[PDB]
This record gives sequence, C-alpha cells and structure tokens, in this order.
Amino acid sequence: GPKFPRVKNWELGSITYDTLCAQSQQDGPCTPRRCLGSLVLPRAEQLLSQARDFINQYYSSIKRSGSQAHEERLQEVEAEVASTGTYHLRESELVFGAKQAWRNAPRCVGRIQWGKLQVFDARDCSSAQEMFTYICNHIKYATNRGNLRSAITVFPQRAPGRGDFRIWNSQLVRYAGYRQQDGSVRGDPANVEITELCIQHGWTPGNGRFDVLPLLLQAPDEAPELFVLPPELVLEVPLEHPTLEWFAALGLRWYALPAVSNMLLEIGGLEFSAAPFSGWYMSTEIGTRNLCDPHRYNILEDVAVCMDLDTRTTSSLWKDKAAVEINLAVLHSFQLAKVTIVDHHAATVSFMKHLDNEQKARGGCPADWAWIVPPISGSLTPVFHQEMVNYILSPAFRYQPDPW
Amino acid sequence: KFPRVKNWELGSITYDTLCAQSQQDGPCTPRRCLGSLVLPRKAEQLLSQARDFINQYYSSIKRSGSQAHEERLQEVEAEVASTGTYHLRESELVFGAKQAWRNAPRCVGRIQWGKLQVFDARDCSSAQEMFTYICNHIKYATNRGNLRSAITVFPQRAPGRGDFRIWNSQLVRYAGYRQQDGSVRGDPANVEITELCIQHGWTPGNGRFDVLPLLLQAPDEAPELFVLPPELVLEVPLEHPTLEWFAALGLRWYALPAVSNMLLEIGGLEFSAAPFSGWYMSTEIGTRNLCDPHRYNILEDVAVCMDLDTRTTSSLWKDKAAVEINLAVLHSFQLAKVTIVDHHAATVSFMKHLDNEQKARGGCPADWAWIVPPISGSLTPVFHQEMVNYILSPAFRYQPDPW
Ligand code: HEM
Ligand code: HEM
Ligand SMILES: Cc1cc(N)nc(C[C@H]2CNC[C@H]2NCCNCCc2cccc(F)c2)c1
Ligand SMILES: Cc1cc(N)nc(C[C@H]2CNC[C@H]2NCCNCCc2cccc(F)c2)c1
Ligand SMILES: C[C@H](O)[C@H](O)[C@H]1CNc2nc(N)[nH]c(=O)c2N1
Ligand SMILES: C[C@H](O)[C@H](O)[C@H]1CNc2nc(N)[nH]c(=O)c2N1
Ligand SMILES: [Zn+2]
Repeated sequence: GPKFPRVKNWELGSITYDTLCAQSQQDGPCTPRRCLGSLVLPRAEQLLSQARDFINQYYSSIKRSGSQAHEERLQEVEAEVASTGTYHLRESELVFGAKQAWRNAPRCVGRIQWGKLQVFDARDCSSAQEMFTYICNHIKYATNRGNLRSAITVFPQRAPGRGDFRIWNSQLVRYAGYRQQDGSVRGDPANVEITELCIQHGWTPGNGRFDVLPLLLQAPDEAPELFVLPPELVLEVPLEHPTLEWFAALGLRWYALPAVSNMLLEIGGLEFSAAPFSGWYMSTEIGTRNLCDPHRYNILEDVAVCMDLDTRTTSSLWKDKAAVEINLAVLHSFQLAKVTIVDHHAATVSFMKHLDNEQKARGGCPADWAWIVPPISGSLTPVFHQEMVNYILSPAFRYQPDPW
Repeated sequence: KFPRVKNWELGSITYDTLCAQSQQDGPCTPRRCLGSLVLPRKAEQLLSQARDFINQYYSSIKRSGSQAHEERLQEVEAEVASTGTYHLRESELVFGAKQAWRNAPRCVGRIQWGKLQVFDARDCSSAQEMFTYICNHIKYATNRGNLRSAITVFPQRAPGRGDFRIWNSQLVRYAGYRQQDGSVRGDPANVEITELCIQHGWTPGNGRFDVLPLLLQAPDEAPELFVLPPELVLEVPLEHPTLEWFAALGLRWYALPAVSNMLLEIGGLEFSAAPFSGWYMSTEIGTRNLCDPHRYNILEDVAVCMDLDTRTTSSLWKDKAAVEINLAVLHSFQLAKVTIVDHHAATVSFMKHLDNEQKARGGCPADWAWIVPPISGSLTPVFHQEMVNYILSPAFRYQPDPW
C-alpha cells in the first residue's frame, strides 16, 4: 500500500492513511525499540527555518503561496532576524498561529471548535498590574455569564537576555490545598505547592475545601506580584443530583472556566511564555478526575457510603456506580445553572467528526489515544475503537519548567 | 538511554533497564507514535536466538556456565549445522511458554505467570489427534469451574511444509448468522468463521448462543470439522442481583477464554498451533462482548429495561446500563462457581506484578491502552502508572489467517 501510517477504526472497519505526519519537524520520545507514549512528560538558522515554515503555512492558509506578498514577508522576516536576532508577528499571523496551535494539540478532544477562538493581543503589556487587567478581561469575556467562549490572551514574547512574562498559577482559577498537621490535605491536593508559594509571597489564606487562589503574575526581571480575583468574576456551580437529594448537602462545587495558564505557545520559533487559554469543561474532567482521583478530592468512598453501597469488596462495582452519579451530578448542575458543559459521549462523537474533516483538509490528525479516550466508559465512546497517530506539529502548545 | 517511569498517584519513579534486552523493533519511530495500532503493518540468526534462549534457560535454573549448559549449547550448534533447525526438550519448552506469557505486554493477568500447566502435544500427526488433545485441554482447564491456566503445544513449523493450525480464534466462540435483512443474528465478530464452518460441512443453529465447531488443519491438508461435546463446554447463564427481568434476556457466556490462532515463538522456533487459556476478567464479557456496538450491542435494550431516558447522552444511560451488565457478569459467575476476576481486583494485582518484575528484571514491558480497562479507567491504579512497551522473546505473536 501507501508508504504512510495506515489507520483503522475497528468499529466501522474503515481505513485511512495519515500523510500529515510527514510535516513534523520535532521528534517525540518513541523509537523502533520501545514505545514511550504513555509518558505524561518526557525530557539563528534554527530560528530562520522555523520562521520560514510558519510564514509558508500562513500564506497557504490564505491561498497566496508563491505570491510577492509571501516572498516579501519572507524577505522581511529574515532581514529582521539578521539585524536583531529576533522578529515579530503581524497581527493576523498571531491569530492564525494561535488557532493552529490548538488545532495541532494531540491531547485535546474539543478541537472541532478550533476555528472559533477569540484572540486577544496583549503584546503591548508592560506590567504585572496590566497583566492582571488583561487577565480579568479574558475571564469576563470567556465566562460571558455562563455562555462560555474560547479565548487566549497573548502576552509579550521571550526576548534574549530579558526575563520572561510568566503566570505562576497552572490555571487562572484553582482551589487552594492546605497541608495539615495530620498530614492530610484540606482542599485540592494538586495545589499544595502553589498555595504555599502564595502564602510566602503574602496571601492571607482561608480554610475551606474550595478557596479560590490569588494569581502570582511575573513581569520581566521582577519578583512576581500577587492579585486576588474579584469574586463576582469567578463563576461557580454548586453541585446537586437530579434524584439523590442528599448529594447537595455534601457542599461540593466547581468553577466554570477551565483556563490553562502555564503553557508555552510557540509560533514560527517565537516563544510566548505567557498566553492563558480557556474553553469549556468536559464533564469527566470534574466528575471523574478532580472529584474521584485518589490523589485529589477522592470523594468516591463518601458518596458510595451515602449511596448505601458495599464498600468492602471490589466486585460490588461500588466505585463504578458512585463515579457514574458524581458524573451525572456534574452534568445536571451545570445544565441547571445554565453554564456550558459537554458530556464525554457528545464530546467524543464530535472529535470523530473532527477526524474526518481533518482527513479531508490535511490528511491526518495528531492524536494521543490515552488522553483522547475518557477516564470513565472508554469503550462506550467511539474514539476507543479509532487508531491514532501521535506526532508533534508546530505551532504548538508546549509544557515549560515552573518559574521558581 | 534508560526510560524514567512515574506513577502519578503516589509520586514514585523507576528506571526500566529490561528494555535493552529487546531484539525486535515495534511500530513507533521518533517522528511518530503508533503505539495504538492493534496489529503490525505486515542458520546464523536462528542459531543465536537459540543460543540466547538456552542462555535464558540455564540462568532460570541457576545452572548458567556449567557442564549441562555447554553440552546443550553444543547439541544445538550441531543440530542446526546439520538440519538447519533443532528441537526443544520438554523442560525447556516449559520454561519458554511461561516466559512467553511473562513477556506479553497486553496481558493484565501476569501475576499468574509462574503457574501454567503445559501439555506437550508435539507427537501429533493428524487433525483427529489435535481434537483429542484440544478436548483434554478443555476438561483440564475448566476443572468443574475451578479454572486453571493451560497451554497445549502442537508441532513446530518446518521449512518443507504446511503448518499445524487452528482455524478458530478461540477454542470456544459463538456463531454469526447473516440474515436476509443484513442484520447479523448471533455473534458479529465471527460471521466469517461461521461461514467457513458451513462451507466445510456444518449444519448450523439459529440461536444467538450456538457454539461453533472446530476446524483443525494438519500440514498441507484441508481442515477437518470437529464438534465439541456439549457437556465439555461449560456455560454461565447471566442474571442480576436485584433486577429480576435481566434473566429473561437469554443472556449467557461460556466459561473458558482460550486463544488459538496465535503463534508461540521460542529460541527461534515457531509454534503455529499453541492454544492457551486462563480465566475471564469480567469486563471482557460485560463491556466488550456485550456492549461493543459491533458485537451483541445490548446496551440500548437494557437501558430500556432499566427505563432510563435514551433520547440524550447526558443522562448517561450508556454508563448506567454498562455497570448493571458488568455486575450481572460477576454475580452470575460467582453464583455458578466459576473463576472470574473483576477489573479492580485484576489491575491491583497487576500493580503488584509490576513491583515484582521491577525487583526481578528491571522492568516489565506493558501496553497501557490494553491494560487499562474499558470502563472506569482512572478508577483503577493502572490508569495512573506510566508504562514502557517493547518486545521480548519468548513471545506470542499474531500470524495470518490460514485461508
Ligand atoms: C471548547 C471546549 C473545549 C474542550 C471541551 C476541551 C477539552 C479538552 C480536554 C478534555 C483535554 C484533556 C484534559 C486533561 O485531562 O488534562 C484538553 C486538553 C488540551 N486542550 Fe482542549 N478543550 C476545549 C477548548 C480548548 C481551547 C481553546 C484550547 C486552547 C486554545 C484547548 C487546548 C487544549 C490543550 C493545549 C490540551 C493539552 C493539555 C495538556 O497537554 O495537558 N482546548 N482539552
Ligand atoms: C489467568 C488469568 C488471565 C487473565 C484474567 C487474563 C486477562 C487478559 C486480558 C483482559 C487481556 C486483554 C484481552 C483483550 O482485551 O483482548 C489479556 C491478553 C493476553 N493474555 Fe492474558 N489473561 C490470563 C491468563 C493468560 C494466560 C494463561 C496466557 C498465556 C498462557 C495469557 C496470555 C495473553 C496474551 C498473549 C494476551 C494478548 C493477546 C492479544 O493481543 O489479544 N493470559 N489477558
Ligand atoms: C483549555 C482547556 C479546556 C478544557 N476543557 N480542559 C483543559 C485542561 C485543563 C482543565 N482540567 C485539567 C487541565 N489540563 C491541564 C493539566 N495538564 C495535564 C498534564 C499534567 C497534569 C499534572 C501535572 C503535570 F505536570 C502535567 C483545557
Ligand atoms: C488467556 C486469556 C485470558 C483472558 N482473560 N483473555 C484473553 C484474551 C481473549 C479473551 N477476550 C478477548 C480475546 N483477545 C484475543 C484477540 N484480540 C482481541 C482483538 C483483536 C486482536 C487482533 C486481531 C483482531 F482482529 C482482533 C486471553
Ligand atoms: C500514566 C498516564 O499516561 C496518565 O495517567 C494519563 C493517562 N491519560 C490521561 N488523559 C487525560 N485526558 N488526562 C490525563 O491526565 C491523563 N493521564
Ligand atoms: C483502537 C484501539 O487500540 C483498540 O480499540 C484497543 C484499545 N485497547 C484495548 N484493550 C484491550 N484489553 N482489548 C482491546 O481489544 C483493546 N482495543
Ligand atoms: Zn509510541
């Protein structure tokens, strides 16, 4: 057959070949000898070639590949580098790049939305105060009283010998995690570090399971400054079950806006160290990972006890039954509160749609199976039965070392 | 050049060192992970594969670098130099087979690997004899409902001639009847093999739960049809702890998962018919065989029994019914006293298996996507454990359909 990965969906029996992977300029961590695909992280002319490829992508997307504008923009980019070491994106270039990084993201299952992203340019930003302002506008725009809109706020790009713009928080909205003297954690155990950093940098802390963290915002060559979100800005949903009436008495709650804030956006060799982006939740993020992970909120035993289940034996499927209801509770509460959310069935169906669109448009779609398939009910969703090719395309969102 | 491996639940790190002893590439390259594909795209050598396996075996029994070890290295050097192959001793076959399972990275049950009954069926010259061997293996492995892992190893591949082969994918599988209306009555994954059986003589039933015959092929001969005696194949009718109606459905499932189209490789020899069984992990029946949409696809039917709202994905009727079905599978096995392991218990012992291997070998190579169950993934400790995947020999491989 065709000298490209053959790709099969074992439910429908259909076949495709991924020709897009040929475009990858970056190596992942696998090799003929061993697959390392379940690892969460693995550890000048270089700028030009990256730059040039981005520009060629730009011009192709607007169907001007070959044109004088295209070659003149190339000429322009190299002259800028040859004289200053770096170069700068035109506005609509940044907009296309940022959308393209979302589109290229292999662990993201909501990419059917990729073309509909609001891009706030914040490349003029000059202070931690200003960063705060921009961040609050972002939150306001995106949250939109529960009718959620996709957005990304691009702060200034890394410069040579000039420290980065950095949000220290991992998300814009996150709950505190307080280390006790029992050794237990009150709140979100995920956040014990950032909580402790917030206090040492001067936050007066609370003592709840759901205290929203302040932002630690860092502007070039400064210590970070601390900022508290006004509570009218951070929309939250109290959780309740449509039938089990005792569920609301548990006092569980989650915030509406998932907003990753420590990821590095890379476009044509330029690195934007600060560029928080936000969409809406898939229900299993809250209901299965945040609420049921052993190493997070871990409410499974609680709920199962309330549910009168036999928690002394694995074969009662008591964990399974409680996760289903915690999940139905996440869905029902957001729906009631009229905040956007997507269940794992709908979400995955729509990534299938996204797969055969990308098949027609680019002949491939980088996808990480282990992340695409949901944490409950995996084989009940259609992505489980779809084979996937995972490779790195630029523009990309990368992970980056923590600032401290 | 050594992979760091982390558990995200507990924070612990390990380096895999086993994976250097890999001698056979998989499908990933640095440019792209293919980790999620089900199948691969498709003298002097055989000698050194044999050397290495014999080196393996004399360490297993702490006898490395000794007289019996050299005179076995010479026996092989001699046999290959003369005939271009060699043969294994029963005890070596036996260590080979257990290791084939030890090495199987899609396998969740490998805590058990040291405990395998091994039938040497290498003196087999006819399909007829295979039928008998296959039956003893069934009687043994089933043991009244007290399942015991077993393998039967038929005669190796030989340069001149046809393979000994079992046409079936499992020793026990239900059949697939295509209907006027393109609807497949009975079991969909086996529509083709049902048709092969008909093509070669079989009168068929028309139930959903009819047990297929066996098609056994001896070298260079057409396959012969053999019918499993109904008292041999142990079945479990499905019912539910609380839901009285669930029985009504005629739901049933057979006790013995026995693979039989895979090929066992050792010290470079190839065993084209080496069928093996253990026991089921409940989600193979409850989630996959019954809720796959391309399998019996019972979900809707059930969710309607349960009287859930099916107009909409966000009621999670899919999830709700999937759990009742898995719970019926477990109950009904436990009521009729047949080994069954749930997915929570199974993955817990896998974690324990990983720690054992880490102490013994420097690693366990495994395939995260197969090892994580098809419901409640992150509810199991395996969801949260990084894993490295690679090929070690001895091994079970896929091999082509004979027709
Ligand atoms: C519109 C609704 C959206 C949904 C439902 C969605 C869904 C998801 C989900 C479920 C994950 C995996 C989450 C995890 O378990 O850690 C994810 C990962 C990711 N999502 Fe999306 N997303 C949406 C919008 C966006 C937007 C606007 C972006 C960026 C512009 C985005 C970018 C990403 C990226 C970059 C990852 C990888 C995260 C990582 O590697 O840790 N999503 N998304
Ligand atoms: C003793 C109880 C055992 C249990 C509970 C068990 C469980 C499993 C499960 C759940 C899978 C994934 C199956 C699938 O989704 O297709 C699997 C795969 C596998 N098992 Fe085990 N197994 C057991 C014993 C054995 C034995 C005795 C052998 C051989 C002696 C074995 C060899 C394999 C192999 C080679 C695979 C991968 C084959 C493939 O690609 O389908 N297992 N097992
Ligand atoms: C933009 C957007 C939309 C959406 N629905 N969901 C998302 C992922 C967010 C929300 N809920 C989880 C978080 N995803 C980011 C978490 N990063 C995963 C990798 C990781 C994990 C832990 C430690 C690490 F070092 C690295 C983003
Ligand atoms: C020994 C043992 C015990 C156990 N519990 N489970 C097993 C796997 C068997 C049983 N339950 C599923 C089946 N798995 C073997 C076949 N592989 C499944 C998918 C596949 C793979 C390759 C080609 C295909 F066309 C399809 C073995
Ligand atoms: C070890 C394993 O890779 C890790 O638990 C991954 C698996 N898949 C995931 N998938 C998603 N969407 N999010 C995750 O955090 C993880 N965790
Ligand atoms: C396409 C995907 O790799 C395929 O559906 C795999 C995923 N994981 C699996 N895991 C197990 N145990 N069994 C399977 O058949 C599969 N199928
Ligand atoms: Zn890989």
